[PDB]
Amino acid sequence: VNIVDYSDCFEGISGGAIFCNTKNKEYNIYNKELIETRRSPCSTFKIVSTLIGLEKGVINSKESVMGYDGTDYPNKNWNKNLSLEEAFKESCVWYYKKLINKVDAKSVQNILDDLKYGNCDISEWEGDLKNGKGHLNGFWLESSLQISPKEQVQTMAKIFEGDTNFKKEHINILRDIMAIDVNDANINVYGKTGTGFDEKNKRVDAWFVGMLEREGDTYYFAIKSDDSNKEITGPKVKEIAINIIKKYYS
Ligand SMILES: *C(=O)N1C[C@H](NOS(=O)(=O)O)CC[C@H]1C(N)=O
Repeated sequence: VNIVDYSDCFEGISGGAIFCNTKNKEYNIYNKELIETRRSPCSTFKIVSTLIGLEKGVINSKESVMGYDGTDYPNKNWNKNLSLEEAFKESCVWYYKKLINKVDAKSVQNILDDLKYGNCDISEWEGDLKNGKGHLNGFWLESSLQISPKEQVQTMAKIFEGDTNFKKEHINILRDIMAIDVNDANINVYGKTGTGFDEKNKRVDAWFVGMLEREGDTYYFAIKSDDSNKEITGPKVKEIAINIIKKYYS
């Protein structure tokens, strides 16, 4: 366990980072207090909800659809019968809400318990209805479910090292749709962003969670901001993460 200083990559934004290589148990931690603090996963939960949907047969492949009903949305790309791969990349809320509402709560509870997914608290299934967004809400979006960045990395590692009961076929689908292009062919990066605002504490929850493969070694990582500036989003934290990866993990 090495405590490290990634502050220059954060360019003044409050946050922390954790990178873990489970082969040689090398844990690299920037801002330990934050890395151990549980927060809503927001859209990073789509990593797990994709696997839940595949395991339960709600979806079956990166092509699978959820029966778009014509509802109007401001994001152009939500207004179509999009595939799993597209819904993941566009973070399409209606697709993932419809997916998860086909699964019984006991099944979700037991999968989260098996994964040790933070507090595993799905008590507020409907989500944070006081924000007015109605059915665009759920337990994983600034609501009952909370997970720390360290726990995110532990979950990512358990999934992608083959240590869960999820089918290998399904984990490979998730790998495919999480892959990102960082304009460096010598590292394979995979991940997912998330963005929320913590009304109680007046701070963002901005995430980039995933893994890095670099010639033999694999690092599971979570980058998290808790800045008070509402301009700090998941995509901004992904930029910070990529800067860290290129500086220290190339
Ligand atoms: C998930 O965090 N969300 C869904 C969507 N994607 O956000 S992301 O670009 O950070 O991945 C919009 C924000 C958020 C939400 N409001 O539900």
